[PDB]
Amino acid sequence: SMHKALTIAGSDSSGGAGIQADLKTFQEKNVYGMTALTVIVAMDPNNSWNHQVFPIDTDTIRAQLATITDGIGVDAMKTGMLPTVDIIELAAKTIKEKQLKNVVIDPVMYPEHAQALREQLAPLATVITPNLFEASQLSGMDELKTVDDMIEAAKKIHALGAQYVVITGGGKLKHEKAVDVLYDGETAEVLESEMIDTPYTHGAGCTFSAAVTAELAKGAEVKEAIYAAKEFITAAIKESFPLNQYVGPTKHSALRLN
Amino acid sequence: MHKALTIAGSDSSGGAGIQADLKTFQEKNVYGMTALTVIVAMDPNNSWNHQVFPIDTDTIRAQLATITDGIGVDAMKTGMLPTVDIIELAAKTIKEKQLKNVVIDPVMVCKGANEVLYPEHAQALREQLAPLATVITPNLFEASQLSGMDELKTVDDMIEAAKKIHALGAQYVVITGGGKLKHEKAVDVLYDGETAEVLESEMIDTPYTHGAGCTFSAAVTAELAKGAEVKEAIYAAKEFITAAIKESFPLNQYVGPTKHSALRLNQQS
Ligand SMILES: Nc1ncnc2c1ncn2[C@@H]1O[C@H](COP(=O)(O)OP(=O)(O)O)[C@@H](O)[C@H]1O
Ligand SMILES: Nc1ncnc2c1ncn2[C@@H]1O[C@H](COP(=O)(O)OP(=O)(O)O)[C@@H](O)[C@H]1O
Repeated sequence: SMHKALTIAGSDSSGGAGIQADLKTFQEKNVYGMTALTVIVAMDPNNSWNHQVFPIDTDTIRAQLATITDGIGVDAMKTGMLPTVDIIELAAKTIKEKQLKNVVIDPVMYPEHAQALREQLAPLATVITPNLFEASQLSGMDELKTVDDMIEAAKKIHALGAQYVVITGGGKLKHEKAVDVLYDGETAEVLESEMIDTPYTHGAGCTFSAAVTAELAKGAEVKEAIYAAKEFITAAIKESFPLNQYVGPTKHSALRLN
Repeated sequence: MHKALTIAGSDSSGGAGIQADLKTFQEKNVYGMTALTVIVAMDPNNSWNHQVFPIDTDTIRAQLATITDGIGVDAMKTGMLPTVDIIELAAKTIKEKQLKNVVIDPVMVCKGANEVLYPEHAQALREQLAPLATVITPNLFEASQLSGMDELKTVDDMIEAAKKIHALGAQYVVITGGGKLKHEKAVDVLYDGETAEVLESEMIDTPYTHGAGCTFSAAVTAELAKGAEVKEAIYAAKEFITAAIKESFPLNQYVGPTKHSALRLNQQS
């Protein structure tokens, strides 16, 4: 009695982003989650939280994918941190060959890395969910500063072959509200939620894309799912908190408890 | 949020290890963090054969550093620690960082008949990790390995194993029996220093109990992290997998996990 989702992403030792975010989000929305781990990330506690990154062998990634895609099926799927061009290639190759449905590509950002994302993974996306930095990279334009900027980036990145584009803006956008831009082939919609005044938004992007994936896995319409996911991080950011002086994750259980 | 650490392995099929642990932690509103020790896959064209990919001791150390030094935890469990070095690292971490509410799930590696083919692994579990446990949660196989006795067949066997393994230094022992015990009910044995209690639940007639033991120990851990008494937590955890097994289901022809969301949705919470 469960719908299933795959996340091809990284481990976040601190527990608010990557695999952890993804599994936490999946679980909150009653979707049976499975992970293909691509890197292990740690933050050094005596070195001002310095990211230490431990990449996982391509073969190991293949093995996990084998069992998840060939041996079980998935109703939806997302990519998070794919740290290497080979891994982007493996992910893209898996998606085509296994003909995976409801592909939510979160283009977590080397030149050829950005380019592989653009040239191999983007065209395969049902939904693609860049933030302002990621959006301007994929579209090849300058720093996005206005809601108009986001809109022409959305069109530009949609032109790569992604079905739907969500450009995430929120806290990093100068604006009265927390705004994202949703674009089908046709028209741009501006999604709005309350701005939460908080620096505690670690793993928000991973949680948003996770929340889209989960919703897509349960059979929702793409736009329906994106709205639902917008509802989810808003609640999860509103109840966000600090872990230590470097990092404050979102509260995935927030929608459920309120 | 209350916080819990799991020092355990990744299950690609999503019902056991890290996945079970996180899923359980989340259901019970405990902020989960993982120190990954192995990646395990199952070969789809080779009858679901376990492919195991161990993680470098240094990488494990680094994850532990950030979890234990950089954030704290309210409780903690160990799952699959595939290597003596990894048992030693886990034990060393527990001591040095003075971790509280230590739930040790003594997952054994090289199973065979009723013996472990990696003797010193089992021994390190016995001599180094067991004494550190607030709760230790062996199943029938694991229990007889720790206690040095023969295959457990009866509730009496479980009781003397519990006494034997409590003698290692674990504060509380739960011997898990459930589906693998010939019995009318799904029974586990809880033992403090003093008296043995027989925990009972409905037996669910189902082969879909993959990751049950991981889920049980995660549930204890989560409940401990929220401030519960040890026995209180064990009862709550007993309630949790009962529900999760009752609503269990198949993924394919080889494996059926428990439904972690069951208690939330499938019995009055
Ligand atoms: N302060 C905030 N208040 C409310 N919502 C926010 C806030 N910051 C970000 N969001 C929302 O959370 C989601 C995460 O997007 P974003 O932060 O751009 O990605 P990332 O977290 O990877 O940087 C977006 O839907 C965004 O609108
Ligand atoms: N068929 C079943 N019906 C009800 N409870 C069960 C069943 N099988 C196992 N359990 C319970 O699930 C929990 C997991 O224990 P066990 O299956 O022994 O661990 P493991 O998964 O490590 O083998 C225990 O509390 C046990 O009593």
